[PDB]
Amino acid sequence: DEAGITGTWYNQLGSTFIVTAGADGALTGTYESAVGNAESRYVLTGRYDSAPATDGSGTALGWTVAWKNNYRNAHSATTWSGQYVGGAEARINTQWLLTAGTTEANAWKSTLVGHDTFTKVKP
Amino acid sequence: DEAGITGTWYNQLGSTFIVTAGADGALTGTYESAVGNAESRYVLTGRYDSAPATDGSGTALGWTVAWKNNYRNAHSATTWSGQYVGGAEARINTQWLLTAGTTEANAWKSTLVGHDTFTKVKP
Amino acid sequence: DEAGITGTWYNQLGSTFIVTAGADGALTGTYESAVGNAESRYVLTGRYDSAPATDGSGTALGWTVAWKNNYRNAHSATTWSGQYVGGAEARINTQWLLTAGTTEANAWKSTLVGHDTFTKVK
Amino acid sequence: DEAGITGTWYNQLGSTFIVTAGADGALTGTYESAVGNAESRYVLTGRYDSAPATDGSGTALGWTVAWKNNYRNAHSATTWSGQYVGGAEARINTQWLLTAGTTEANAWKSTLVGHDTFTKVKP
Repeated sequence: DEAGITGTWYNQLGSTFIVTAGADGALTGTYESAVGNAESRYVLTGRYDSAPATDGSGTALGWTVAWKNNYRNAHSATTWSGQYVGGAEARINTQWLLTAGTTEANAWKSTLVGHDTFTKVKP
Repeated sequence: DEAGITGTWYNQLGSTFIVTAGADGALTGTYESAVGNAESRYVLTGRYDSAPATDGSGTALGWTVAWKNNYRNAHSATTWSGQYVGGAEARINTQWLLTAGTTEANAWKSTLVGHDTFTKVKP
Repeated sequence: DEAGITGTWYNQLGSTFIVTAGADGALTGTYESAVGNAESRYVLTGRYDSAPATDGSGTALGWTVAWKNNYRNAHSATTWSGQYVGGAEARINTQWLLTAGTTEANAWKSTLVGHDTFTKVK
Repeated sequence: DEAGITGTWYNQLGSTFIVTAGADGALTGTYESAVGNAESRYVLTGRYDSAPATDGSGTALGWTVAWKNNYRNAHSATTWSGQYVGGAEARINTQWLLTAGTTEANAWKSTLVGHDTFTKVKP
Protein backbone atom coordinates (compact mmCIF):
# COMPACT_ATOMS: atom_id res chain seq x y z
CA ASP A 1 0.00 0.00 0.00
CA GLU A 2 2.96 2.28 -0.59
CA ALA A 3 1.20 3.77 -3.63
CA GLY A 4 -2.19 3.85 -1.90
CA ILE A 5 -0.94 5.78 1.15
CA THR A 6 1.44 8.16 -0.62
CA GLY A 7 -0.26 11.42 -1.51
CA THR A 8 -2.36 14.27 -0.20
CA TRP A 9 -5.11 13.59 2.35
CA TYR A 10 -7.74 15.84 3.90
CA ASN A 11 -9.56 15.40 7.28
CA GLN A 12 -13.06 16.45 8.36
CA LEU A 13 -11.77 19.80 9.77
CA GLY A 14 -10.06 20.76 6.49
CA SER A 15 -6.50 19.89 7.62
CA THR A 16 -4.03 18.70 4.92
CA PHE A 17 -1.81 15.67 5.42
CA ILE A 18 0.91 15.30 2.81
CA VAL A 19 2.72 11.97 3.09
CA THR A 20 5.21 9.68 1.38
CA ALA A 21 5.19 5.98 2.35
CA GLY A 22 8.62 4.39 2.02
CA ALA A 23 9.25 0.75 0.99
CA ASP A 24 10.86 0.23 4.43
CA GLY A 25 7.73 1.28 6.44
CA ALA A 26 8.57 4.98 6.85
CA LEU A 27 6.07 7.83 6.71
CA THR A 28 7.37 11.31 5.99
CA GLY A 29 5.76 14.55 5.01
CA THR A 30 3.93 17.61 6.26
CA TYR A 31 0.77 18.48 8.12
CA GLU A 32 -1.19 21.68 8.02
CA SER A 33 -3.90 22.06 10.71
CA ALA A 34 -7.06 24.03 9.91
CA VAL A 35 -7.59 24.55 13.68
CA GLY A 36 -5.76 25.40 16.87
CA ASN A 37 -2.48 27.16 17.64
CA ALA A 38 -1.06 26.34 14.23
CA GLU A 39 0.03 28.09 11.03
CA SER A 40 1.43 26.68 7.81
CA ARG A 41 3.08 23.30 7.57
CA TYR A 42 4.73 21.15 10.25
CA VAL A 43 7.06 18.20 9.80
CA LEU A 44 5.66 14.76 10.38
CA THR A 45 7.17 11.35 10.62
CA GLY A 46 5.75 7.95 11.30
CA ARG A 47 5.53 4.29 10.41
CA TYR A 48 3.19 1.89 8.65
CA ASP A 49 2.86 -1.89 8.22
CA SER A 50 4.58 -2.47 4.85
CA ALA A 51 3.44 -6.15 4.63
CA PRO A 52 -0.24 -6.06 5.71
CA ALA A 53 -2.55 -9.03 5.93
CA THR A 54 -4.19 -10.27 2.73
CA ASP A 55 -7.56 -10.96 4.39
CA GLY A 56 -9.33 -7.62 3.82
CA SER A 57 -7.92 -6.04 6.99
CA GLY A 58 -6.77 -2.40 7.02
CA THR A 59 -3.11 -1.34 7.16
CA ALA A 60 -1.95 -0.13 10.58
CA LEU A 61 -0.01 3.13 10.77
CA GLY A 62 0.77 6.16 12.88
CA TRP A 63 2.56 9.45 12.78
CA THR A 64 3.60 12.40 14.93
CA VAL A 65 3.64 16.16 14.50
CA ALA A 66 5.35 18.43 17.05
CA TRP A 67 3.63 21.80 16.75
CA LYS A 68 6.79 23.86 16.19
CA ASN A 69 7.73 25.36 12.87
CA ASN A 70 9.41 28.60 11.79
CA TYR A 71 6.19 30.58 12.50
CA ARG A 72 4.83 29.27 15.79
CA ASN A 73 5.47 26.91 18.67
CA ALA A 74 2.43 25.53 20.54
CA HIS A 75 4.65 23.40 22.88
CA SER A 76 2.61 20.31 22.04
CA ALA A 77 2.68 17.18 19.91
CA THR A 78 -0.06 15.09 18.31
CA THR A 79 0.15 11.43 17.46
CA TRP A 80 -2.31 9.79 15.10
CA SER A 81 -2.87 6.03 15.34
CA GLY A 82 -5.01 4.34 12.75
CA GLN A 83 -5.47 2.23 9.67
CA TYR A 84 -5.56 2.82 5.93
CA VAL A 85 -8.52 1.25 4.15
CA GLY A 86 -7.96 1.03 0.38
CA GLY A 87 -10.46 1.16 -2.48
CA ALA A 88 -12.56 3.56 -4.52
CA GLU A 89 -13.21 5.75 -1.50
CA ALA A 90 -9.89 5.21 0.30
CA ARG A 91 -9.71 6.41 3.89
CA ILE A 92 -7.32 6.65 6.82
CA ASN A 93 -9.32 6.29 10.05
CA THR A 94 -7.44 7.58 13.09
CA GLN A 95 -7.61 8.32 16.75
CA TRP A 96 -5.19 10.92 18.10
CA LEU A 97 -3.56 12.12 21.29
CA LEU A 98 -2.38 15.72 21.67
CA THR A 99 -0.01 16.28 24.59
CA ALA A 100 0.93 19.78 25.68
CA GLY A 101 4.02 20.45 27.77
CA THR A 102 2.75 21.32 31.27
CA THR A 103 3.97 21.81 34.79
CA GLU A 104 3.68 18.66 36.95
CA ALA A 105 0.73 20.26 38.77
CA ASN A 106 -1.16 20.59 35.43
CA ALA A 107 -0.09 17.20 33.91
CA TRP A 108 -3.54 15.69 34.57
CA LYS A 109 -4.95 18.06 31.90
CA SER A 110 -2.04 17.71 29.45
CA THR A 111 -3.60 15.41 26.85
CA LEU A 112 -6.55 15.79 24.48
CA VAL A 113 -8.00 12.84 22.58
CA GLY A 114 -9.99 12.83 19.35
CA HIS A 115 -10.58 11.09 16.04
CA ASP A 116 -9.87 12.22 12.47
CA THR A 117 -10.92 10.61 9.21
CA PHE A 118 -8.82 11.37 6.11
CA THR A 119 -9.91 11.02 2.51
CA LYS A 120 -8.25 11.66 -0.88
CA VAL A 121 -10.97 14.23 -1.72
CA LYS A 122 -11.63 17.47 0.21
CA PRO A 123 -15.00 17.90 2.08
CA ASP B 1 16.58 18.86 25.85
CA GLU B 2 18.42 17.08 23.05
CA ALA B 3 20.97 15.64 25.50
CA GLY B 4 18.29 14.94 28.11
CA ILE B 5 16.06 12.89 25.78
CA THR B 6 18.83 11.07 23.86
CA GLY B 7 19.62 7.68 25.34
CA THR B 8 18.11 4.49 26.68
CA TRP B 9 14.77 4.47 28.53
CA TYR B 10 12.82 1.73 30.29
CA ASN B 11 9.03 1.55 30.97
CA GLN B 12 7.08 -0.07 33.81
CA LEU B 13 6.64 -3.33 31.79
CA GLY B 14 10.37 -3.71 31.16
CA SER B 15 10.28 -2.46 27.53
CA THR B 16 13.41 -0.65 26.18
CA PHE B 17 13.18 2.60 24.20
CA ILE B 18 16.43 3.60 22.53
CA VAL B 19 16.26 7.12 21.07
CA THR B 20 18.30 9.90 19.50
CA ALA B 21 16.85 13.45 19.62
CA GLY B 22 17.99 15.50 16.65
CA ALA B 23 18.64 19.26 16.69
CA ASP B 24 15.82 19.62 14.13
CA GLY B 25 13.13 18.01 16.35
CA ALA B 26 13.49 14.44 15.09
CA LEU B 27 13.25 11.28 17.18
CA THR B 28 14.86 8.15 15.73
CA GLY B 29 15.68 4.80 17.38
CA THR B 30 14.40 1.36 18.34
CA TYR B 31 11.82 -0.11 20.66
CA GLU B 32 11.76 -3.52 22.23
CA SER B 33 8.46 -4.55 23.87
CA ALA B 34 8.54 -6.87 26.90
CA VAL B 35 4.89 -7.84 26.13
CA GLY B 36 2.56 -8.75 23.30
CA ASN B 37 3.09 -10.12 19.79
CA ALA B 38 6.62 -8.73 19.60
CA GLU B 39 10.19 -9.96 19.48
CA SER B 40 13.42 -8.05 19.32
CA ARG B 41 13.68 -4.48 18.17
CA TYR B 42 11.40 -2.39 15.97
CA VAL B 43 12.12 0.88 14.18
CA LEU B 44 10.68 4.01 15.69
CA THR B 45 10.43 7.57 14.55
CA GLY B 46 8.85 10.66 15.98
CA ARG B 47 9.10 14.30 16.88
CA TYR B 48 9.72 16.53 19.92
CA ASP B 49 9.50 20.25 20.71
CA SER B 50 13.13 21.40 20.23
CA ALA B 51 12.46 24.87 21.77
CA PRO B 52 10.29 24.18 24.87
CA ALA B 53 8.95 26.77 27.26
CA THR B 54 11.30 28.00 29.98
CA ASP B 55 8.61 28.10 32.69
CA GLY B 56 9.15 24.62 34.14
CA SER B 57 6.76 22.93 31.69
CA GLY B 58 7.68 19.52 30.24
CA THR B 59 8.76 18.97 26.62
CA ALA B 60 6.06 17.59 24.31
CA LEU B 61 6.95 14.62 22.12
CA GLY B 62 5.59 11.58 20.37
CA TRP B 63 6.69 8.57 18.38
CA THR B 64 5.41 5.60 16.42
CA VAL B 65 6.34 1.93 16.15
CA ALA B 66 4.80 -0.32 13.49
CA TRP B 67 5.03 -3.85 14.86
CA LYS B 68 6.79 -5.36 11.85
CA ASN B 69 10.42 -6.39 11.88
CA ASN B 70 12.43 -9.23 10.32
CA TYR B 71 11.04 -11.71 12.89
CA ARG B 72 7.37 -10.93 13.26
CA ASN B 73 4.49 -8.83 11.99
CA ALA B 74 1.61 -8.08 14.38
CA HIS B 75 -0.20 -5.91 11.76
CA SER B 76 -0.48 -3.07 14.24
CA ALA B 77 1.12 0.26 15.19
CA THR B 78 1.48 2.08 18.51
CA THR B 79 1.86 5.82 18.96
CA TRP B 80 3.08 7.32 22.23
CA SER B 81 2.15 10.92 23.02
CA GLY B 82 3.66 12.56 26.08
CA GLN B 83 6.15 14.86 27.69
CA TYR B 84 9.76 14.66 28.89
CA VAL B 85 10.27 15.98 32.42
CA GLY B 86 13.95 16.69 33.10
CA GLY B 87 15.95 16.42 36.34
CA ALA B 88 17.52 13.91 38.74
CA GLU B 89 14.68 11.41 38.21
CA ALA B 90 14.06 12.25 34.52
CA ARG B 91 10.95 10.68 33.02
CA ILE B 92 8.88 10.55 29.87
CA ASN B 93 5.19 10.29 30.77
CA THR B 94 3.08 8.98 27.90
CA GLN B 95 -0.31 7.84 26.81
CA TRP B 96 -0.46 5.48 23.84
CA LEU B 97 -2.80 4.20 21.15
CA LEU B 98 -2.30 0.77 19.58
CA THR B 99 -4.25 0.28 16.34
CA ALA B 100 -4.48 -3.13 14.70
CA GLY B 101 -5.42 -3.61 11.07
CA THR B 102 -9.00 -4.94 11.07
CA THR B 103 -11.88 -5.60 8.74
CA GLU B 104 -14.46 -2.81 8.65
CA ALA B 105 -16.83 -4.97 10.72
CA ASN B 106 -14.21 -5.21 13.52
CA ALA B 107 -12.92 -1.58 13.34
CA TRP B 108 -14.81 -0.62 16.52
CA LYS B 109 -12.39 -2.91 18.43
CA SER B 110 -9.22 -1.93 16.55
CA THR B 111 -7.59 0.40 19.07
CA LEU B 112 -6.19 -0.13 22.57
CA VAL B 113 -5.28 2.76 24.85
CA GLY B 114 -2.86 2.83 27.76
CA HIS B 115 -0.17 4.79 29.56
CA ASP B 116 3.57 4.14 29.92
CA THR B 117 6.10 5.93 32.10
CA PHE B 118 9.75 5.74 31.05
CA THR B 119 12.79 6.30 33.27
CA LYS B 120 16.57 6.26 32.71
CA VAL B 121 16.90 3.43 35.28
CA LYS B 122 15.36 -0.05 34.81
CA PRO B 123 12.67 -1.36 37.26
CA ASP C 1 -32.14 19.55 27.70
CA GLU C 2 -34.04 17.01 29.78
CA ALA C 3 -36.60 16.74 26.98
CA GLY C 4 -33.96 16.76 24.24
CA ILE C 5 -31.84 13.96 25.72
CA THR C 6 -34.70 11.70 26.90
CA GLY C 7 -35.63 9.08 24.34
CA THR C 8 -34.24 6.48 21.97
CA TRP C 9 -30.89 7.00 20.20
CA TYR C 10 -29.06 4.97 17.57
CA ASN C 11 -25.26 4.89 16.87
CA GLN C 12 -23.39 4.23 13.60
CA LEU C 13 -23.07 0.47 14.40
CA GLY C 14 -26.82 0.08 14.86
CA SER C 15 -26.71 -0.03 18.68
CA THR C 16 -29.76 1.30 20.59
CA PHE C 17 -29.43 3.68 23.55
CA ILE C 18 -32.64 4.14 25.52
CA VAL C 19 -32.31 6.94 28.10
CA THR C 20 -34.26 9.07 30.56
CA ALA C 21 -32.66 12.37 31.68
CA GLY C 22 -33.73 13.31 35.21
CA ALA C 23 -34.24 16.90 36.45
CA ASP C 24 -31.42 16.25 38.94
CA GLY C 25 -28.75 15.34 36.30
CA ALA C 26 -29.33 11.56 36.27
CA LEU C 27 -29.24 9.34 33.18
CA THR C 28 -30.94 5.99 33.42
CA GLY C 29 -31.91 3.44 30.78
CA THR C 30 -30.76 0.50 28.67
CA TYR C 31 -28.23 -0.16 25.97
CA GLU C 32 -28.31 -2.80 23.29
CA SER C 33 -25.02 -3.36 21.37
CA ALA C 34 -25.17 -4.44 17.71
CA VAL C 35 -21.57 -5.76 18.09
CA GLY C 36 -19.34 -7.72 20.41
CA ASN C 37 -19.96 -10.22 23.22
CA ALA C 38 -23.42 -8.85 23.91
CA GLU C 39 -27.03 -9.79 23.53
CA SER C 40 -30.21 -7.98 24.46
CA ARG C 41 -30.29 -5.01 26.77
CA TYR C 42 -27.95 -3.96 29.56
CA VAL C 43 -28.53 -1.47 32.37
CA LEU C 44 -26.95 1.91 32.05
CA THR C 45 -26.53 4.82 34.40
CA GLY C 46 -24.82 8.15 34.04
CA ARG C 47 -24.92 11.88 34.52
CA TYR C 48 -25.42 15.05 32.46
CA ASP C 49 -25.02 18.80 33.01
CA SER C 50 -28.59 19.85 33.86
CA ALA C 51 -27.80 23.62 33.61
CA PRO C 52 -25.64 23.97 30.47
CA ALA C 53 -24.17 27.16 29.11
CA THR C 54 -26.39 29.44 27.08
CA ASP C 55 -23.69 30.28 24.53
CA GLY C 56 -24.42 27.55 21.96
CA SER C 57 -22.05 25.04 23.54
CA GLY C 58 -23.15 21.37 23.81
CA THR C 59 -24.29 19.63 26.99
CA ALA C 60 -21.66 17.43 28.67
CA LEU C 61 -22.70 13.92 29.70
CA GLY C 62 -21.52 10.39 30.23
CA TRP C 63 -22.73 6.94 31.09
CA THR C 64 -21.61 3.40 31.89
CA VAL C 65 -22.69 -0.07 30.88
CA ALA C 66 -21.27 -3.18 32.56
CA TRP C 67 -21.66 -5.99 30.03
CA LYS C 68 -23.51 -8.36 32.32
CA ASN C 69 -27.18 -9.17 31.98
CA ASN C 70 -29.30 -12.29 32.46
CA TYR C 71 -28.00 -13.77 29.17
CA ARG C 72 -24.27 -13.07 29.03
CA ASN C 73 -21.34 -11.69 30.99
CA ALA C 74 -18.44 -10.27 28.97
CA HIS C 75 -16.54 -9.22 32.19
CA SER C 76 -16.11 -5.70 30.83
CA ALA C 77 -17.57 -2.21 31.12
CA THR C 78 -17.80 0.68 28.67
CA THR C 79 -18.03 4.37 29.55
CA TRP C 80 -19.16 6.96 27.00
CA SER C 81 -18.07 10.57 27.50
CA GLY C 82 -19.45 13.26 25.23
CA GLN C 83 -21.88 16.04 24.57
CA TYR C 84 -25.47 16.45 23.38
CA VAL C 85 -25.91 18.93 20.54
CA GLY C 86 -29.55 19.92 20.13
CA GLY C 87 -31.52 21.01 17.06
CA ALA C 88 -33.21 19.64 13.97
CA GLU C 89 -30.59 16.91 13.63
CA ALA C 90 -29.81 16.36 17.33
CA ARG C 91 -26.79 14.21 18.11
CA ILE C 92 -24.76 12.89 21.02
CA ASN C 93 -21.08 12.79 20.06
CA THR C 94 -19.04 10.50 22.28
CA GLN C 95 -15.71 8.86 22.82
CA TRP C 96 -15.68 5.63 24.83
CA LEU C 97 -13.42 3.41 26.91
CA LEU C 98 -14.10 -0.33 27.18
CA THR C 99 -12.20 -2.01 30.04
CA ALA C 100 -12.14 -5.78 30.35
CA GLY C 101 -11.22 -7.53 33.58
CA THR C 102 -7.73 -8.97 33.09
CA THR C 103 -4.89 -10.50 35.00
CA GLU C 104 -2.20 -8.04 36.07
CA ALA C 105 0.08 -9.49 33.38
CA ASN C 106 -2.51 -8.60 30.69
CA ALA C 107 -3.62 -5.19 32.12
CA TRP C 108 -1.65 -3.27 29.46
CA LYS C 109 -4.16 -4.62 26.87
CA SER C 110 -7.30 -4.21 29.03
CA THR C 111 -8.80 -1.08 27.47
CA LEU C 112 -10.22 -0.30 24.00
CA VAL C 113 -10.99 3.23 22.91
CA GLY C 114 -13.38 4.40 20.22
CA HIS C 115 -15.97 6.99 19.23
CA ASP C 116 -19.73 6.68 18.70
CA THR C 117 -22.15 9.23 17.29
CA PHE C 118 -25.82 8.87 18.25
CA THR C 119 -28.80 10.29 16.39
CA LYS C 120 -32.58 10.21 16.97
CA VAL C 121 -33.11 8.46 13.60
CA LYS C 122 -31.63 5.12 12.55
CA ASP D 1 -16.57 -7.83 45.26
CA GLU D 2 -19.44 -5.79 46.61
CA ALA D 3 -17.65 -5.54 49.96
CA GLY D 4 -14.25 -4.97 48.31
CA ILE D 5 -15.41 -2.05 46.18
CA THR D 6 -17.70 -0.33 48.72
CA GLY D 7 -15.94 2.38 50.70
CA THR D 8 -13.62 5.36 50.40
CA TRP D 9 -10.87 5.50 47.77
CA TYR D 10 -8.13 8.01 47.09
CA ASN D 11 -6.29 8.74 43.77
CA GLN D 12 -2.74 9.98 43.09
CA LEU D 13 -3.90 13.65 42.93
CA GLY D 14 -5.57 13.50 46.36
CA SER D 15 -9.17 13.18 45.04
CA THR D 16 -11.73 11.26 47.16
CA PHE D 17 -14.08 8.69 45.64
CA ILE D 18 -16.81 7.54 48.00
CA VAL D 19 -18.76 4.58 46.57
CA THR D 20 -21.35 1.94 47.37
CA ALA D 21 -21.48 -1.18 45.17
CA GLY D 22 -24.98 -2.60 44.94
CA ALA D 23 -25.82 -6.33 44.68
CA ASP D 24 -27.42 -5.53 41.29
CA GLY D 25 -24.23 -4.01 39.74
CA ALA D 26 -24.87 -0.36 40.66
CA LEU D 27 -22.26 2.14 41.76
CA THR D 28 -23.41 5.16 43.69
CA GLY D 29 -21.66 7.82 45.71
CA THR D 30 -19.71 11.08 45.56
CA TYR D 31 -16.47 12.36 44.12
CA GLU D 32 -14.36 15.23 45.32
CA SER D 33 -11.63 16.42 42.92
CA ALA D 34 -8.38 17.84 44.33
CA VAL D 35 -7.82 19.64 40.97
CA GLY D 36 -9.59 21.61 38.29
CA ASN D 37 -12.77 23.69 38.19
CA ALA D 38 -14.25 21.80 41.13
CA GLU D 39 -15.25 22.35 44.73
CA SER D 40 -16.77 19.99 47.25
CA ARG D 41 -18.56 16.80 46.32
CA TYR D 42 -20.29 15.77 43.11
CA VAL D 43 -22.79 12.96 42.49
CA LEU D 44 -21.50 9.89 40.76
CA THR D 45 -23.16 6.85 39.35
CA GLY D 46 -21.90 3.85 37.48
CA ARG D 47 -21.84 0.10 37.04
CA TYR D 48 -19.60 -2.88 37.83
CA ASP D 49 -19.46 -6.59 36.91
CA SER D 50 -21.23 -8.23 39.91
CA ALA D 51 -20.21 -11.78 38.80
CA PRO D 52 -16.54 -11.51 37.78
CA ALA D 53 -14.36 -14.33 36.51
CA THR D 54 -12.78 -16.66 39.05
CA ASP D 55 -9.43 -16.82 37.25
CA GLY D 56 -7.50 -13.99 38.92
CA SER D 57 -8.86 -11.36 36.52
CA GLY D 58 -9.86 -7.93 37.83
CA THR D 59 -13.46 -6.69 38.07
CA ALA D 60 -14.56 -4.28 35.30
CA LEU D 61 -16.32 -1.12 36.30
CA GLY D 62 -16.97 2.45 35.34
CA TRP D 63 -18.62 5.60 36.60
CA THR D 64 -19.53 9.17 35.64
CA VAL D 65 -19.38 12.55 37.35
CA ALA D 66 -20.99 15.63 35.78
CA TRP D 67 -19.13 18.61 37.21
CA LYS D 68 -22.20 20.46 38.46
CA ASN D 69 -23.11 20.78 42.11
CA ASN D 70 -24.63 23.50 44.31
CA TYR D 71 -21.35 25.48 44.25
CA ARG D 72 -19.97 25.32 40.72
CA ASN D 73 -20.72 24.16 37.21
CA ALA D 74 -17.73 23.38 34.97
CA HIS D 75 -20.04 22.30 32.05
CA SER D 76 -18.15 19.04 31.75
CA ALA D 77 -18.35 15.36 32.63
CA THR D 78 -15.71 12.73 33.35
CA THR D 79 -16.10 9.00 32.92
CA TRP D 80 -13.71 6.53 34.51
CA SER D 81 -13.31 3.08 32.96
CA GLY D 82 -11.23 0.48 34.77
CA GLN D 83 -10.94 -2.59 36.92
CA TYR D 84 -10.86 -3.33 40.64
CA VAL D 85 -7.98 -5.56 41.75
CA GLY D 86 -8.61 -7.00 45.21
CA GLY D 87 -6.23 -8.06 47.97
CA ALA D 88 -3.78 -6.37 50.28
CA GLU D 89 -3.12 -3.08 48.54
CA ALA D 90 -6.47 -3.25 46.72
CA ARG D 91 -6.60 -0.81 43.82
CA ILE D 92 -8.93 0.50 41.15
CA ASN D 93 -6.91 1.19 37.97
CA THR D 94 -8.70 3.53 35.58
CA GLN D 95 -8.46 5.52 32.43
CA TRP D 96 -10.78 8.54 32.09
CA LEU D 97 -12.33 10.85 29.51
CA LEU D 98 -13.34 14.39 30.45
CA THR D 99 -15.66 16.03 27.92
CA ALA D 100 -16.47 19.74 28.12
CA GLY D 101 -19.49 21.24 26.40
CA THR D 102 -18.14 23.18 23.41
CA THR D 103 -19.33 24.93 20.30
CA GLU D 104 -19.15 22.76 17.18
CA ALA D 105 -16.11 24.72 16.01
CA ASN D 106 -14.26 23.79 19.24
CA ALA D 107 -15.47 20.14 19.48
CA TRP D 108 -12.08 18.80 18.32
CA LYS D 109 -10.60 20.05 21.64
CA SER D 110 -13.53 19.00 23.86
CA THR D 111 -12.09 15.86 25.46
CA LEU D 112 -9.18 15.23 27.81
CA VAL D 113 -7.86 11.75 28.52
CA GLY D 114 -5.85 10.51 31.50
CA HIS D 115 -5.38 7.71 34.01
CA ASP D 116 -6.07 7.57 37.76
CA THR D 117 -5.14 4.87 40.25
CA PHE D 118 -7.22 4.61 43.45
CA THR D 119 -6.19 2.95 46.69
CA LYS D 120 -7.87 2.46 50.08
CA VAL D 121 -5.11 4.50 51.79
CA LYS D 122 -4.27 8.14 51.04
CA PRO D 123 -0.98 9.46 49.50
